[PDB]
Amino acid sequence: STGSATTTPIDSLDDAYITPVQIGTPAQTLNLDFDTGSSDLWVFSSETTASEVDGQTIYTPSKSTTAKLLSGATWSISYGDGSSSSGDVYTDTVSVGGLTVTGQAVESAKKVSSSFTEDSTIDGLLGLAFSTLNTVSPTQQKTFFDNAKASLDSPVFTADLGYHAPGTYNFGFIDTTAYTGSITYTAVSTKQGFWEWTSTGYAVGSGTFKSTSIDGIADTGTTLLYLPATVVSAYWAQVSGAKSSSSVGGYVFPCSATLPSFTFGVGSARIVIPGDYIDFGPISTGSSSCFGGIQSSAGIGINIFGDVALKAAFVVFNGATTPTLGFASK
Repeated sequence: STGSATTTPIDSLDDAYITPVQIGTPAQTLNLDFDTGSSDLWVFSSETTASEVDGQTIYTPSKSTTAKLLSGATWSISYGDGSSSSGDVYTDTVSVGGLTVTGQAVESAKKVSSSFTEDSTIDGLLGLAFSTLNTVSPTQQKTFFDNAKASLDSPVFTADLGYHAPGTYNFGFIDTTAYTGSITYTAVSTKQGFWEWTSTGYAVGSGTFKSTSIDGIADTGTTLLYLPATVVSAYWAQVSGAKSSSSVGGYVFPCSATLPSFTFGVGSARIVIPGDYIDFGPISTGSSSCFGGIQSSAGIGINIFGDVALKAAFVVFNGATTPTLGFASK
């Protein structure tokens, strides 16, 4: 089997991407944030505290003939941005882009933090990291990809995120029309539950490539590119007037600037992030100070190849017995 679904930016900045997902019988379609940095599929639901729902579409398990309470199971998750959610668990039929999993754990939110409430466009998350990170207790549950894997034509999914435009998540096949040149594959460590890999270096603009190992995670659920302070300083030093602002919470730059590209290495291959991808617009409405798309990972504890980086590439998440990651230009 295979699946193919379009993923759409939630706003004009590509803060996140939503992908329609069919849950239950008859189908209830919710727009979920596919997140390769976590491993829970959770939804706003009929059980979510009413004051914490503000415009989201909810899953109502009582209206699904295939929903079954997973008795005794609870979940609770905290994300890198400080947001969180928790609740109980049902199993139900879940389909993405024509690919159907029966008996998928669907984690029903009883509580969500303010960041989720305030984002009317995201109806929940669909985790695509390794199932070892799943938070269901006392019986850990598998991700949608893990459940689908044996039935897929090939044990892979691909992320093809757009810049200010829709893109695609495919399951079970590599669309050879979706990228240019060849795909370069690189080793993955699953030791922390992430799609963790090591970039071979970077360049700023038309500058020379610096060969240096940068361990980080491929994370579709993080907006920006978070890299070591040395790398980030070298980037922003090429933008007149850019500075790190503790009050704003990262590097800012004059909105009048033209940003340089940023290149990252994948083995001997190179992925180029155009300068425009690094512009996250005015810090506040009407400001002439703009927020940068490359930020320091210092104090996160991990480097994160978030959407800013991933949307510059066609990315293969290879879930073979020894997982790997592939990157192509597009």
